[PDB]
Amino acid sequence: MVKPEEVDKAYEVAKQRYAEIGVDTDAAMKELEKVPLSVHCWQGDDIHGFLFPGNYPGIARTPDELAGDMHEALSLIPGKHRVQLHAIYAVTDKKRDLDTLEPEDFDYWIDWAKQEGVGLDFNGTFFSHPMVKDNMTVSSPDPKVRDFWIRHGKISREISNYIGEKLGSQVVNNFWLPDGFKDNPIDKKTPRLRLLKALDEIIKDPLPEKNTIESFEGKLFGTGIESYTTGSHEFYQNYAISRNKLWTIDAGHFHPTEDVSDKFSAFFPFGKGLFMHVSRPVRWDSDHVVIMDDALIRITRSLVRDGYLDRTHIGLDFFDATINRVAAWVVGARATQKSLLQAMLAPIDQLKKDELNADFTTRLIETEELKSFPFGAVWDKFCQDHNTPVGFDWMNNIHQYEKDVQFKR
Amino acid sequence: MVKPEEVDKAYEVAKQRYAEIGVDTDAAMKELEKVPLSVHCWQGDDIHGFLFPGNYPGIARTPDELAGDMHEALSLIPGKHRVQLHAIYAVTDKKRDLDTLEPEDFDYWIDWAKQEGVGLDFNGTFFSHPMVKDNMTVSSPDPKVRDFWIRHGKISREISNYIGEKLGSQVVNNFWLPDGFKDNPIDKKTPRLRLLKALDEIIKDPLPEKNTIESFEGKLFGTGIESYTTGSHEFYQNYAISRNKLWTIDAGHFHPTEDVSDKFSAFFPFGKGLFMHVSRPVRWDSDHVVIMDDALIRITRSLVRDGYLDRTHIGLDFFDATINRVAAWVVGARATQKSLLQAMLAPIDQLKKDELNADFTTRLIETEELKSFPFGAVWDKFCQDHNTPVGFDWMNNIHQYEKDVQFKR
Amino acid sequence: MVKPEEVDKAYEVAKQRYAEIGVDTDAAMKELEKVPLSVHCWQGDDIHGFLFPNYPGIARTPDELAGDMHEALSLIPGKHRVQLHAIYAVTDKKRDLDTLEPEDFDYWIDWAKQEGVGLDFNGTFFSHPMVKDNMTVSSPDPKVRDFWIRHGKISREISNYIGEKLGSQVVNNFWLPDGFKDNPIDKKTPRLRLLKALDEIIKDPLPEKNTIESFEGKLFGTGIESYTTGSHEFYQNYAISRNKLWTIDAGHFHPTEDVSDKFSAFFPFGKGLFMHVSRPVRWDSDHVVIMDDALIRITRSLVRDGYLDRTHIGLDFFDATINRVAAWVVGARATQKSLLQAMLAPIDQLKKDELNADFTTRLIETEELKSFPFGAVWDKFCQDHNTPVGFDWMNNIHQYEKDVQFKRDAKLVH
Amino acid sequence: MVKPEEVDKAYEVAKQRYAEIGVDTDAAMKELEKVPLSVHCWQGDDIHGFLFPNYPGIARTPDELAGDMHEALSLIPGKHRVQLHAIYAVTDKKRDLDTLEPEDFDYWIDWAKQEGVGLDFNGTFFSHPMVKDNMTVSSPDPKVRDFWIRHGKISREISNYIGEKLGSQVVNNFWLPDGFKDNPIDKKTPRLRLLKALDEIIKDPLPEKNTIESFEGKLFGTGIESYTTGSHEFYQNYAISRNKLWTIDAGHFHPTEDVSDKFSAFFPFGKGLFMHVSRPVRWDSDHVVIMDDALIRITRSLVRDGYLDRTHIGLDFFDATINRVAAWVVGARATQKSLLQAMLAPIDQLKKDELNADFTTRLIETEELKSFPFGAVWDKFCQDHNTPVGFDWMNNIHQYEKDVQFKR
Ligand SMILES: OC[C@H]1O[C@@H](O)[C@H](O)[C@H](O)[C@@H]1O
Ligand SMILES: OC[C@H]1O[C@@H](O)[C@H](O)[C@H](O)[C@@H]1O
Ligand SMILES: OC[C@H]1O[C@@H](O)[C@H](O)[C@H](O)[C@@H]1O
Ligand SMILES: OC[C@H]1O[C@@H](O)[C@H](O)[C@H](O)[C@@H]1O
Ligand SMILES: OC[C@H]1O[C@@H](O)[C@H](O)[C@H](O)[C@@H]1O
Ligand SMILES: OC[C@H]1O[C@@H](O)[C@H](O)[C@H](O)[C@@H]1O
Ligand SMILES: OC[C@H]1O[C@H](O)[C@H](O)[C@H](O)[C@@H]1O
Ligand SMILES: OC[C@H]1O[C@H](O)[C@H](O)[C@H](O)[C@@H]1O
Ligand SMILES: [Mn+2]
Ligand SMILES: [Mn+2]
Ligand SMILES: [Mn+2]
Ligand SMILES: [Mn+2]
Ligand SMILES: [Mn+2]
Ligand SMILES: [Mn+2]
Ligand SMILES: [Mn+2]
Ligand SMILES: [Mn+2]
Repeated sequence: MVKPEEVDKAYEVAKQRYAEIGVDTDAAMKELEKVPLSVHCWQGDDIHGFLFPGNYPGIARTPDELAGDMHEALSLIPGKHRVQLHAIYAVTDKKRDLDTLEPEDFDYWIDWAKQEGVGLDFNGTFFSHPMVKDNMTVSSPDPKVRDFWIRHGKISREISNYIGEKLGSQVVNNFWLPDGFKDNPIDKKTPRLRLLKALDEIIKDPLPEKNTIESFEGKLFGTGIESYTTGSHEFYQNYAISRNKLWTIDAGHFHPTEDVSDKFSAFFPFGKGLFMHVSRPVRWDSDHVVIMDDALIRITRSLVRDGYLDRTHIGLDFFDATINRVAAWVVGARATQKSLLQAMLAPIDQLKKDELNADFTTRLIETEELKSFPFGAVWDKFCQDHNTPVGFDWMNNIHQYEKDVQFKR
Repeated sequence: MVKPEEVDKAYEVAKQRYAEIGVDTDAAMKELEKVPLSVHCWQGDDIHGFLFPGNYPGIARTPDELAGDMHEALSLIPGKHRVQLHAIYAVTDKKRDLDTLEPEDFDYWIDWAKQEGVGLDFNGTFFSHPMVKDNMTVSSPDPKVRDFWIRHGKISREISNYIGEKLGSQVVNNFWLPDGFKDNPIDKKTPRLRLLKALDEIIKDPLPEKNTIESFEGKLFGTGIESYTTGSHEFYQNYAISRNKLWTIDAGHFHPTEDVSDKFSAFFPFGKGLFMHVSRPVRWDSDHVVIMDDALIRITRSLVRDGYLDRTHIGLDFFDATINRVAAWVVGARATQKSLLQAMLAPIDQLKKDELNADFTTRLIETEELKSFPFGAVWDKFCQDHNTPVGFDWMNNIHQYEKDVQFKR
Repeated sequence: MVKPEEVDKAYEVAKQRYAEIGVDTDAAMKELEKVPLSVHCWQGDDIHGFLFPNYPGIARTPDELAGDMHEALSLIPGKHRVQLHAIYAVTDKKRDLDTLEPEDFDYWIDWAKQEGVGLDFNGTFFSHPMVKDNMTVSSPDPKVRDFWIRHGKISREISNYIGEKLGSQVVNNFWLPDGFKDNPIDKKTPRLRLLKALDEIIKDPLPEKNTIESFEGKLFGTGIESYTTGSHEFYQNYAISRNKLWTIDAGHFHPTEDVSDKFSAFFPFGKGLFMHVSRPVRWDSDHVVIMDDALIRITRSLVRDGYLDRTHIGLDFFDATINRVAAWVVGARATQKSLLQAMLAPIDQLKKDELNADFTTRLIETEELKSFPFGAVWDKFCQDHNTPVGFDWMNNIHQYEKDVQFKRDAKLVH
Repeated sequence: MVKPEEVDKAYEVAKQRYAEIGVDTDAAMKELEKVPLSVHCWQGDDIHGFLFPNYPGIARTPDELAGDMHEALSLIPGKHRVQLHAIYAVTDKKRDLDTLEPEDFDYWIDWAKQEGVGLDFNGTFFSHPMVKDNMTVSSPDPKVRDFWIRHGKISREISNYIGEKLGSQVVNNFWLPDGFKDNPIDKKTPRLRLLKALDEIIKDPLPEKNTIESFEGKLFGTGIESYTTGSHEFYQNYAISRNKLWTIDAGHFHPTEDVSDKFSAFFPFGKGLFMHVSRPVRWDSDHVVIMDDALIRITRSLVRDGYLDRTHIGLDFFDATINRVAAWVVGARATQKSLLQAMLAPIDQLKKDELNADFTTRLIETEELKSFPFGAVWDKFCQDHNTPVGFDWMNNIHQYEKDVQFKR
């Protein structure tokens, strides 16, 4: 086990190293505790939900098991966070379909969130259903298919409004559609006009902003839908800005070499807010667990340096069933927090002045030196201050949870 | 030398092959006639211009030489086209800088365009000048630098309005800025806010759309400016939609594997018009001569299939000084025209129906068969009908122009 | 329907256009006749095989798959080959991958003989309980390695037997899924286990006239994204050092990577290639091959540099969203017309112009050739080999749909 | 200025944190000492050289360039090496690339001995009238080919001489620009011309104790985008078959390509690697090396699989927008701290966990190690080797600017 005295000693020296270069480590930690991460429920049960019943043991099979697993992960993540629901995580003994869901079907999660002390975000479920016709939903050329998914869309807003009212925290309602073509399309225009019309119909009925606002998630390509995506990043950025809604940036859904941290400063002169879905793509939209890599470092430092956190909701989105599913959440959440914290531990005001004076020598030297400053000592202090295990130690908690809970399922 | 009667005969056979699948070759050729390509003047003199005085022989060094070279290229490109000027192509014996150019400095090109029977598009020159400070111009942190380039931007609009008034054809005034950083920036927000404020000042003074409209050209990266581009594709699409201006898509300026033909149908539900700069990137923004490849085939078929040509200006943008510079124009122009014509020779209405009906088997079979239909016979007929040489034959014209003009320089 | 005399007339005009630039269309069509494509059997039944239990009409039995391949080959002009997978064994004896016998392929030998096609082979190193954590031949578990080495050796014995019976060398292609989903600690040891296992598999000598092995690398696959044990570098090195063939699958490389670049860097050192034409759409998606930059460059790089006599061309794709028989024909025809376009260029003169650094002539002529009447030569090739021209083969597909594919699911299996 | 006591206190805590997970920080630092980086001379003078006559203070003479490399090496902890180019010959004699003599490098042999560093070498096959249509050794023109083959042979004679005088093997790296701007018709013949020419260059036997050749491929370059005669495949094949070294330049591969994948596919067949660490930003841009995914993966792949003893690590970048001496130090320190972080992992235990398919433990530990106190071990290494800690070496740069660079 890490000795708390070692943490305190390392922190006192780190505090002085940072103070020497004009950085306040105590202030950086206060800034970090103001950034809630929206932990996605679907990593716990391989996106099965409850509506329509070499993988690691101990998958959650019930609301109680999934709630318990999220409680365990949150207990190992320092600070206070949020949970993202999917529509298929409805808890009810009533026979429901996606077009007949009712807000009270989420009373279970409202009660859980109040007891756990977390806010809730929402996702409509526009996949894994017989009404998905040729990979299309809201923007299907089939009117019956459109109407079914438009009803689910409107219901996602009603559920979100209800949750937001009960919780007293705004529910970000994220729309992701699979709609697209496997092979090269003739008509790229009409599907996007069908999408535009359908989305306008979904958001028409006004709901209190204090309770919910919608975000729209584009994708470049998906398995079986490689050649064309109706809901493109350009379509949704244009839609978000014109309809005054949020734009969802999923770090896994762009071109090879594409840096999503570039988009923030091109959006905020025109738009309202972002839902930043941190996700690790490995050569495709693979939904690997978020790790501390160039992409995460750039996302977190671009939000911190340019002051966009107050208008950017950070959500996790990944699905890895090859490892302990509770551990997956903690790895991704801690990777995101330590990357935000490293960005907050820079003399940003002074680095900005140096850059304004075109002192590119100083900027290169200092940014490179900061990568080996004692940021880990500040992160360890943050973990310890918030009653979470330091470094390797939380593996003990996972091993105990496996023995007592997961391996017994 | 190809025989006119044999071109006519091969056309009659192709006309019947196409008629049998519900395609009218005469109507396809009439559609191609209505698509003017904006031929860039700067390929003729390696972007030297006239304002501020190993490779293929015969570079143009004077207005008369460049005017003559463009006349020769257009004489080998069938139909009616346009020419793009840069501000540095001003023709005047007065001492000028970029912030003191006057509309009359382009009387030479107005007079030439009238005689040649072509319209003119325009480009402000925001590069190769001592006032480019650390690769920044309009969005420089230095107010003196900003104010200089804002004067040039306003002047570009005044010139463009004057040319448009004199020719009775709208001048598309294209803005490209090099502004960015070689290495990783601290502040991505402020440069883009400086750009937004400076562009708004440039376009403030009202001018009639009849004479001129501005287009905004983004870039991912350039040589010596690799890490950050102030004027991003997202920034300019947002800017164009917000300020009711045109958006410039340069085929060479996107990510590896990025398909710019995807963007049109995501723009036109929101925006006014496009300036499509066809350009061949080979692994970077290399500005190779446009050839008939996947990118050009996808750009041209996406414009004709979805009916965007009436709102899309097509310009050439490439620079290859390793080959006959006049030949470079004709290769690129002809590649673009035959690609448009091939797209126009598809049974688009029936293919759209098959696709709406999810007959993806029919769509794959027919689109693949069409690639080996006799589109060549229709292209040859188009060349001959418009008094240009067929196939290899225009090499004789290039060899004669080399002997008589280029090799004597 | 296109009229034969019209095809004949357009061909005469095309022949003259090409003759005027020093290209012989009759000779180009004779050259294309000599390039057999190895049509992959597994597109017909979604890689199910017969060993282990969306568009209509999937093949469910040997006779159904044989019929579907016959139908596809009847619409592809010229003489071709078929690739088998080990799981396409035909026997009532209970078999595992480590107990297959050469005679289990007598069904396919007899079919190939009467169809007039050669056979290529693929060992099956996937969809089996003995795939342990995505690893087979190069598993750290010696019991798993030993099982897959037994299958490897058997693939060679089967291939040797088929080659003996057909009197045509069987290319026996090895593809392993082996790798990691996430970032590995040890990249060296898996590749040493792979090297040792492959050397054991190829140890027993078999006559080259009957069979030779090819080795197929991959950059990444679904659920194995971060590390592939059998990399392109590993297998190019392995093929050259062990004097075997190297398999290049056009879908298995980096974004923007041009596999047509590899041939001329391999052939100064190596024996031969198995070129697997496949269309990747932003990942290893196994789309049907179409006439695109990649196929045009692969085919023209093989033709221009004279590599066809040392390069086996196979198809590898899997699209079950469309008529599975039509999938084969689209891909085969796209590959043939792309080869034919490359053969219809004044290659000797273009080479001389390039050696003289006349890049102007090279650019103008290569661009003009893209709109020469290559279609008229392709149509003539189709007609001469008793296959429908242009859109016409859709009639054949529609007939096969009514008669076979739209009924098949209701037909008793046997 | 950082207090040595702050470095010592942080180090003692770091040493305990690493010991608790089976990692010896003292041993990790001893391992790092054994990895010399070959510092490229051409960053100091924008690849001008002396044979054929932006931030202030460019080196313009051999003494200025030598002084600048001394200054950079004084701020990089441990013992390293310097890479020369043929155009850095120091002689009063009129030379061309085909008439250089070994003693034209006596200046650099003497400097290397005084400095206490080994020397690697690069033939110069660019920026010369005899570069014809972007081709040199593999030109279709026999006059061009023969000129560049002579330079190739001389590069080996020079390398052998330097190696004999220093008592340290000179890696002689070959990079050719040869290729086409636009799409070629014949891809085969250029590569056969290259094969024959390289075989002629390496024909005359020279002692391996003095020098060995390495061959550097490229995917594409400016004005040569469509085809590169000397491809990565061509040179890996050539190195393995002719028993020479293969040069991997981190800036010269495809978008998303991980050059750290190549080592374990090479070493079952090949002799050795020259690894050129270089940062590409969307093309072969030759940016200063920084601690990024590419550098982290390169360094940890060499450390984890035990390839350092068969892998020469060289720097290759050119950034004239910043202090050129600082450029060397940023790049060298980034490479060293990345090697050190890789050396500070419980590699033997992580390998066992991975063999047992415990991918949960592997993910958790590799992520935790990224925020272990690796910086405290790096600072101790800097201090132990008499170099400034953290931001402090900027004082040295500012003093060197004041006293030397800005006075030029
Ligand atoms: O809704 C959960 C996620 O499911 C994946 O399949 C989609 O690609 C989106 O990333 C989405 O956010
Ligand atoms: O090596 C794995 C172990 O490392 C120790 O340092 C931790 O306290 C945990 O017990 C963990 O399970
Ligand atoms: O041709 C048969 C197919 O026709 C399409 O129009 C239908 O959508 C189904 O895909 C059906 O199986
Ligand atoms: O809903 C299932 C149907 O999906 C279509 O796309 C397939 O082509 C088949 O017709 C299938 O029966
Ligand atoms: O339009 C589709 C049809 O085109 C005709 O030209 C073909 O002969 C086939 O009948 C095909 O089914
Ligand atoms: O010769 C020094 C370096 O110069 C660059 O221009 C080349 O691309 C190679 O990377 C070479 O190693
Ligand atoms: O202004 C002419 C052109 O110059 C350069 O190519 C720029 O990258 C951009 O494409 C611009 O349009
Ligand atoms: O076995 C047939 C094929 O199956 C999969 O597509 C593999 O990725 C590989 O391409 C192999 O050749
Ligand atoms: Mn997402
Ligand atoms: Mn995803
Ligand atoms: Mn442009
Ligand atoms: Mn460009
Ligand atoms: Mn394959
Ligand atoms: Mn594949
Ligand atoms: Mn290099
Ligand atoms: Mn480089």
